[PDB]
Amino acid sequence: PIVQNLQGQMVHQAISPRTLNAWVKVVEEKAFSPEVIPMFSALSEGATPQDLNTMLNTVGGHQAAMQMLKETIDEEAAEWDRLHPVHAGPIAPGQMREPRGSDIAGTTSTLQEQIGWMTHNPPIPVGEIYKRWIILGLNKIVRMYSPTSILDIRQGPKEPFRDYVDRFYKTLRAEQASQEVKNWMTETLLVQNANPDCKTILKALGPGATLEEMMTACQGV
Amino acid sequence: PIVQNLQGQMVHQAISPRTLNAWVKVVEEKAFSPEVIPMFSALSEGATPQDLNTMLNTVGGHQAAMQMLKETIDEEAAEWDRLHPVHAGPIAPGQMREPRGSDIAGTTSTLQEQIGWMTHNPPIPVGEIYKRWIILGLNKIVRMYSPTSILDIRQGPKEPFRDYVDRFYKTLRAEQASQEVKNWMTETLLVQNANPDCKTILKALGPGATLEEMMTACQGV
Amino acid sequence: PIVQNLQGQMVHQAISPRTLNAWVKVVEEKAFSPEVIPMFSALSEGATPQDLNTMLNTVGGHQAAMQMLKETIDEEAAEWDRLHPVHAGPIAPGQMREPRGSDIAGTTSTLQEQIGWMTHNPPIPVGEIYKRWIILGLNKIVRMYSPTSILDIRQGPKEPFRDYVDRFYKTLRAEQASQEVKNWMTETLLVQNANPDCKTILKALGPGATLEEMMTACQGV
Amino acid sequence: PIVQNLQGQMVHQAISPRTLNAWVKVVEEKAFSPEVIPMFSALSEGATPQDLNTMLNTVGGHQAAMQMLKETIDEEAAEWDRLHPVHAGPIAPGQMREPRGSDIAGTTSTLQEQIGWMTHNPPIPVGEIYKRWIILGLNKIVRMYSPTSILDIRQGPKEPFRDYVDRFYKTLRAEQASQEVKNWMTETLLVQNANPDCKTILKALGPGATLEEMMTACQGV
Amino acid sequence: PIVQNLQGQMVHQAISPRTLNAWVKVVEEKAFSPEVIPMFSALSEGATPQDLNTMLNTVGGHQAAMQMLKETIDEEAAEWDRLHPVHAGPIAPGQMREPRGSDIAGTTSTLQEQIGWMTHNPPIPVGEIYKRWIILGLNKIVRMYSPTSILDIRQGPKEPFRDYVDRFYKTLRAEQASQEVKNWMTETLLVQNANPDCKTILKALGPGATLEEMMTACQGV
Amino acid sequence: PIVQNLQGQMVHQAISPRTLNAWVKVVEEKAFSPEVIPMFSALSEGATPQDLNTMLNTVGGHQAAMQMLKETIDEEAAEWDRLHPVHAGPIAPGQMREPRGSDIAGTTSTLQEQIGWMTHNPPIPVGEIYKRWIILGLNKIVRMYSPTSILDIRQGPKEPFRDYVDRFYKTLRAEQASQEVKNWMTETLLVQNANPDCKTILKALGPGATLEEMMTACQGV
Ligand SMILES: Cc1[nH]c2ccccc2c1CC(=O)N[C@@H](Cc1ccccc1)C(=O)N(C)c1ccccc1
Ligand SMILES: Cc1[nH]c2ccccc2c1CC(=O)N[C@@H](Cc1ccccc1)C(=O)N(C)c1ccccc1
Ligand SMILES: Cc1[nH]c2ccccc2c1CC(=O)N[C@@H](Cc1ccccc1)C(=O)N(C)c1ccccc1
Ligand SMILES: Cc1[nH]c2ccccc2c1CC(=O)N[C@@H](Cc1ccccc1)C(=O)N(C)c1ccccc1
Ligand SMILES: Cc1[nH]c2ccccc2c1CC(=O)N[C@@H](Cc1ccccc1)C(=O)N(C)c1ccccc1
Ligand SMILES: Cc1[nH]c2ccccc2c1CC(=O)N[C@@H](Cc1ccccc1)C(=O)N(C)c1ccccc1
Repeated sequence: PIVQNLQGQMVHQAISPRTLNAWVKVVEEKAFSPEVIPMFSALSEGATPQDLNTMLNTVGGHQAAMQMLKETIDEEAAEWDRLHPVHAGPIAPGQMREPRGSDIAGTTSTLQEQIGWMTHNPPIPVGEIYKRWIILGLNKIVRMYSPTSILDIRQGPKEPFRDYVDRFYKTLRAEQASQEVKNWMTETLLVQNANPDCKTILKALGPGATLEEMMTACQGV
Repeated sequence: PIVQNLQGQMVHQAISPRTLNAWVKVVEEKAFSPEVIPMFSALSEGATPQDLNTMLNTVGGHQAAMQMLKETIDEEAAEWDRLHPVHAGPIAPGQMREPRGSDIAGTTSTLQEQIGWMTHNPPIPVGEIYKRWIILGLNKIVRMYSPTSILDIRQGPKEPFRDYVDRFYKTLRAEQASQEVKNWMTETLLVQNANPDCKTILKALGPGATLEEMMTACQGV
Repeated sequence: PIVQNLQGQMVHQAISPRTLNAWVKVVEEKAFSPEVIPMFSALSEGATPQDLNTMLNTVGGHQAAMQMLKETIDEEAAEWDRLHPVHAGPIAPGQMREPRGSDIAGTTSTLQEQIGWMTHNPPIPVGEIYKRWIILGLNKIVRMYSPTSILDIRQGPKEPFRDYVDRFYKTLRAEQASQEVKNWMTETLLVQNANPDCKTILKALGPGATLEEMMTACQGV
Repeated sequence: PIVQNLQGQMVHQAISPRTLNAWVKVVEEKAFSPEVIPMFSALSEGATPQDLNTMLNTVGGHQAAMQMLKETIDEEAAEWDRLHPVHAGPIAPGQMREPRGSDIAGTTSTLQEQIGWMTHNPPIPVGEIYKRWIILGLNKIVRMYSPTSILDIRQGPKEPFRDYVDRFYKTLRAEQASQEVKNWMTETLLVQNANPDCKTILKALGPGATLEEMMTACQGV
Repeated sequence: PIVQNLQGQMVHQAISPRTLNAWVKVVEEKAFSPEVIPMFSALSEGATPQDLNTMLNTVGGHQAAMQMLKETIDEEAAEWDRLHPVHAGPIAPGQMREPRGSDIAGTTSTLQEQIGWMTHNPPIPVGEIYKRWIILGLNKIVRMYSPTSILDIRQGPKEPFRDYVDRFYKTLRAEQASQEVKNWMTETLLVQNANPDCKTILKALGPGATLEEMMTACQGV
Repeated sequence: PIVQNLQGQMVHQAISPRTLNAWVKVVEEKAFSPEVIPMFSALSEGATPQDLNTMLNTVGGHQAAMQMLKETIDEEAAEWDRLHPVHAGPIAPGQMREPRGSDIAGTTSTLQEQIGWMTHNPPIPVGEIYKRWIILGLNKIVRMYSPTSILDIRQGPKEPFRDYVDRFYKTLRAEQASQEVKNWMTETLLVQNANPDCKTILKALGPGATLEEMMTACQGV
């Protein structure tokens, strides 16, 4: 991450061992379950692209995912370059160059250049921009390693409603969908794919009911 | 959370890895037992809505609960909007907008906007307001995942009184009730649902006795 | 707890995750053995009543005890109110009210009010006053969950003296007694309830002997 | 590592116990898998050559590797000496000497000399230079303890594509290759060495496809 | 422990949870082996008598020892009182009283009084004085729970010399003895109680030999 | 260790619980393997002789070693005294005495005296001098508890070369030898004591080959 030093200057903070071990443990234990993302985001708050790279490099295994991640990073780095053309020429002495997509991703930029941009007034938030891309890739990975689709989730004959909902929202959390699509999957699927005895009750509760109500209503069978 | 920096400015504090791992462990180990709430409250002291969101996002599983939580958040966000109408128009340059319910819940607001409100003089405590709502939802969850009601708690024939009381107060802690309702459940149920041998003794101690006294009095059988 | 900020002002310190997890572990592992009290006292040093409440709320189980604890808190809160009558009227604008027993216990007081009192010049140490009450209740709990009395502790025929003493002082630590009563239990019981072979020796050492001496003297049989 | 003290002066920071234990655990658990490198780099940020030496010295076992490491360090130290000839003579009183390769590697230099160079204006970044060499050696070790070559990686008849890719990129991460060579191994091998059923599909997707697409396309068989 | 605050004043530092848990673990795991003492001393550096009391109170079990500890504390507190008579009278308003033995042991003194003495110019180091007494008691305990005497340590027929020495110095570390007595036990016992084959060799090495030499000399049989 | 306080003065830093527990764990788990030394050195950076003593005192067991350690300390303390004669006389009021060997080892010196010397301008680095001696003893211990000599290390008929080298360098790390002696053991033994099939190959590589090359060359059999 980054802080201002004793005096005026602005210095890099080494990522702690705890922050590191935590990120590695998350991944060993949770693979690419959705909750990994928040965790990465949390553990990376204030990060430079180096740091972010570091963090990603500390994962062993999941290299298929990691390659998808790079391709997503790449995809975005191109789009950045296209929206912000740079001017290759005489870079005015000790004066800051404009970052390219590769400079944001850390491949063509130093830590010192990175800090430089991040603490500029006004700042170029290269860490956050790189972070946004990384999370994009992380979503994709999450979808890809979701073993089931929302359409394959039906309540079991003898499955309490609470657990169907659990499985449904869990599955739903791991989908490619805008918010509007998830909403739609909910409105269409949740009641439809409930089992017969509970489905009848819920049809009767009508479309304005809360989940608390739905669960209450299917409690007794 | 939030602190004032080296100099005048007011900066975000990343939630630590310990605070994170602790919240995740709590939930893996305790599901939605009542004590989870304090723990969440403690681990979240000083939090911005982002942070709170982060914390909630780091839980995998319990997605039925988490959906109830959102609906409760939503319910409250509406009520806020209704009690505080905002004026959509020209937001005066670099000047702070009034938060909506969605801005409090973090969905339509940035961290920078959030800090802004939290450290304003006089402040809009958006973290505490969002926290209050989240705890509301957390109570509801707690009730919903309580597998037994206070009325189903009777002392076993051969159950020491100490343990009946344990089960009764534990059950009672997980109920929807104002303080006045819990009091009432106590005054009506605790002695009534004690087993015969202990019940006689307690009727004889009379209604002003403490629990220490009650336990003392049923010690010997 | 509480500290003075960067500048002049006096701010709340969130109780750490370590302090929290430690208190929870203590109780899971030790129930209400005497040593729990020091531990609570240590983990709570500098605490506001909120914090103390937090800590107590984080224990799941032991709810019979916790109810005794509240009754003891209540008992004390009444006594406080009786010794310090407050004047209900126009609370002079932004000026500090006198705390009631409920304000000390945290039920009718905010954190901000609490800090206010704790850092007043001269201060009202509401945390320490609430702490003293809580420890009182904690003693009572300790006595109540002590499964044996000092009078039931006799040295086994083939029990080395060292271990009898261990059991005796352990039992003695968990009693309701002033210091003078414990002293008395010692002077009357320890030698009397030793087994015959060791008892004879100790009668011969006479009443001024130390425990080191007593143990030395019963070493050889 | 290094920080500026209370006042003007610039002082050494002891490497923490956590940073140490973490590095030792990494190696016990992961031997010389690629991810070890980032970890070492992370745990060593800001390090003086002493510290780096310390860290390396704390590994027991892997002494064949460690000897390769020294030889690589040595190789580099020579190259440094050759590119930067020093002038042996009267070292001007309390004035800084130019570092040799051995002074960078820590063998002929003190901590005080090391700090001196690192915080000079303009600085001689001896820690980073030594770090770069150490990582070079660490790469070599990584290659040497890679038990399989990229050419020996073929998808199993009944191996989902996802896992072949995993094994391929993992193997590829542990190779001696410029970026251009890895690219080349990819373009030549990945599709070629896929199993027949998946290979046909991928030939049909054509050379511009992403891995996400490739995995999508071989999903269904 | 104790530190000077933000501004001029001198404030108490709560003993950390780590320092606490560490002391409790030491004792659960090591009982009263000699090394416990250093550990206690280390964990208690800078402590007030409250803190020290706290630490001692956090041990459950070993109550026979703990009672010996109090008697030793008591013994010393008396001796202090006798060497430093106090003058009971009008304690000059807000002016510091002279500590008694009970004030040093914490029983008749507050934390505020304790800090007061510890940071006085010139200081009364009540923590160190109480610490010295506590360690005295701790030595005694150590001796008392040493199950074997230095005279009972003979090298086994087939016991390598290294291990005899280990057992001998370990036993010797747990004895009541001035330095001069330990020296004497060494000079008299170590060689004498070695087994015949090794004893002959050592007699021949003569009285100026080091242990390194002794071990070298008995290596080969 | 040591730091300058809030204001001008220079104060002792208690060794942390983590630094302590870490040193104890190292030794329980690793006995006197070579890597223990770095670890001790790392964990002790900035230490006063008290602290160092503390650390050594916290090890239980290994008392034969610890006695060798003292003798080595003693040996060195004598040599110091002989090279720096002190003048016993009127020690000029509140003025610093010259340290003896016993004052460096901590036996005749206080912490306050120790800090005094360490922070003097110009300083007497008593911690580093004592540390150097302790490490000397630690080397000796390491040699003594090395169960095998470099001459007894031959490659197994069916032992990959990598593992022979591992065993050889590991053994070599635990020897009494100047750098020049180790070099010599290498040049003479490593190839000579390799097994026949690998030995022939290595003779053919010639004396300038690296270990990387040697391992490469014996890879294939
Ligand atoms: C955890 C989760 N499950 C989902 C299933 C489908 C789609 C999204 C999700 C999410 C992420 C998810 O939406 N998380 C919430 C935070 C949150 C988590 C858990 C309970 C309540 C609030 C979030 O990030 N935001 C901004 C948010 C905050 C309030 C209301 C709605 C959204
Ligand atoms: C822990 C608990 N069990 C209950 C059962 C029924 C209703 C509520 C509860 C509670 C929460 C509960 O009431 N917790 C207490 C704190 C507390 C916890 C444990 C012992 C003593 C004090 C609390 O939050 N407040 C403000 C409080 C403080 C003093 C007296 C009464 C209330
Ligand atoms: C630990 C313990 N066991 C008891 C048995 C009967 C009554 C009380 C106790 C106690 C608490 C107990 O008395 N603890 C001691 C601290 C202590 C603990 C252990 C050894 C020495 C000193 C204490 O709090 N104080 C103020 C104290 C200090 C010195 C002398 C006497 C009392
Ligand atoms: C982790 C990994 N696997 C490889 C296989 C072949 C070659 C190299 C590697 C690497 C290291 C690897 O390339 N790591 C990445 C960081 C990274 C790791 C994981 C996912 C995305 C980005 C890196 O260090 N840099 C500078 C980088 C950043 C963005 C794009 C490309 C490279
Ligand atoms: C650890 C130990 N074992 C003993 C056996 C008999 C008597 C005493 C002991 C001790 C304590 C013991 O003497 N510990 C040493 C520290 C120490 C520990 C281990 C190795 C070297 C130095 C100590 O405290 N001091 C002041 C000391 C320092 C140098 C030389 C001699 C004494
Ligand atoms: C770890 C080790 N194994 C040995 C075997 C024989 C003799 C010595 C050793 C050592 C200690 C050893 O030499 N450690 C190295 C640090 C080190 C450790 C591991 C790999 C590379 C560099 C060291 O302390 N120094 C000053 C050093 C630094 C660079 C080159 C040569 C020496």
